[PDB]
Amino acid sequence: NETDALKDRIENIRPRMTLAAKLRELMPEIDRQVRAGVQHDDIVETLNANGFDVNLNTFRSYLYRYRKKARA
Repeated sequence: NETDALKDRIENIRPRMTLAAKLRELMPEIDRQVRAGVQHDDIVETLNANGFDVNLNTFRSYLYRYRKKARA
C-alpha cells in the first residue's frame, strides 16, 4: 500500500546527503575553472549525466556558499 515513490524517496535520502557532500568537496576546483571561463551550464550537464540531479539554481547556491565560507 505504501507507494514505491515514497519508498524510493526514503531510500535515497542518505545517498543524496552523501552526494551533496561530494558536491561541496568539488566546489574549490569548480570555482577555479568557472572563473577561468568554464560555463556553469557545462558543469551542471556533467553533474546531471553522473548521478547529481542539481539544477542551475541549486548549483549556484553551493558555489555562492563555498565562496562566502572561502572569503572568511
